[PDB]
Amino acid sequence: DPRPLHIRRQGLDPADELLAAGALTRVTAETHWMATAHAVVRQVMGDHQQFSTRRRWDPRDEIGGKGIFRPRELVGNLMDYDPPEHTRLRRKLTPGFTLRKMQRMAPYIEQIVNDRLDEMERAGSPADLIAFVADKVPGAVLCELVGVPRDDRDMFMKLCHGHLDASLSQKRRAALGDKFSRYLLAMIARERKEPGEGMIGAVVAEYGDDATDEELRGFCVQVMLAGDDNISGMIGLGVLAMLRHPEQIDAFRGDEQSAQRAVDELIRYLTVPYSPTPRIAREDLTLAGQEIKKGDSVICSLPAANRDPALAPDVDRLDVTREPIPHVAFGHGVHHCLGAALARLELRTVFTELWRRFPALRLADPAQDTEFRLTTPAYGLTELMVAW
Ligand code: HEM
Repeated sequence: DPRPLHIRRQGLDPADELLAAGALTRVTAETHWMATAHAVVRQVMGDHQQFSTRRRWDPRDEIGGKGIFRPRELVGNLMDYDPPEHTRLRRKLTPGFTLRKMQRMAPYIEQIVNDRLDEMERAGSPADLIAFVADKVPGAVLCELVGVPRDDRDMFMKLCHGHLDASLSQKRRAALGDKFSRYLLAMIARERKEPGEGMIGAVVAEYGDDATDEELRGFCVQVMLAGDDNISGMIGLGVLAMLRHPEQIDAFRGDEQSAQRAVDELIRYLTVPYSPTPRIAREDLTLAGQEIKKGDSVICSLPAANRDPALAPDVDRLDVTREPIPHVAFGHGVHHCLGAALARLELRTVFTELWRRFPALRLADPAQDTEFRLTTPAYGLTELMVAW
């Protein structure tokens, strides 16, 4: 198998050979170190003093390229920086993700979720949950967060992705980029004139001109690219995982805390991101017994780390009622997922509304093959036929 070891999955789990890899070992056509132990991953990611994030990195680089990011060194990209610089940028974008801001988004996320569910219900059982829900809700949620008018969301999605879609002609990508920046600049101007509750309005309300247009543009794109695939992947695999353990669906038929715990567990169990941004040792050091030399690259396997046998004797099982396990699916350290609360809220809303609307949800065909999404930076499904 030519595909990198950290990219291999078996069903909803990490490949056996990935799970069998040592805590920290070398892998290969550049070569890097690979961290699979929970403690090691936490050490590498939490110590920004010795492991800086590899500036200008693409979560794809393989067979595909169809619909993937294009950095070009984008200012305002939290990932391309480290403290104290990172701390400055982060603090600047934080106003849009406060928990109070997230609580207020709850009602809107529900509205969006129900609107997609309405379209699926109208199509009749059986239907593809991925086409109707998983692939639609994330982007709409992000548009709502950013402050994009409801009627411009479809257009905005096309312009955002399009101006970064390599598979497109240069004439097209450039036309889409022109319109994109133009639209973005006009949105930014309106937010500075009269700040709204959106991400941009929150930032400009707090820091005014200190937040330049370039920064805001950078923030928007970065956020648009960071919160889509991860979520669509979680919705699809998440529903599949729950349908395979139907008794655990009761965690979504009760209080909020119970739904929250289920979501956290699903996020740990499925760990859609294969790995975070590569970490580069800023000096020579000895980790997990290995001799790391300045300039060495370290790839962290979040899925393997979240299956570390040290975490629990049944860490390999899905158990929404288990004693919560501090997973690393959102990362660890100063770069910890800025949209983690939103992701948890969004995913809790989807699952709760889903099973409330379709109590008898099930796979259209018990023996149907699973259509895994293998061409994206995050694991997921391309299709999932369900009946109710
Ligand atoms: C279940 C879904 C999600 C997962 C599993 C996830 C996971 C991650 C991981 C592992 C990192 C850290 C990367 C690193 O340290 O190199 C990260 C960073 C980040 N995520 Fe997410 N993410 C999710 C959803 C979202 C959403 C919905 C948004 C946006 C609303 C988002 C915004 C970000 C941003 C901006 C960062 C960078 C923070 C920084 O560098 O300081 N993510 N995410």
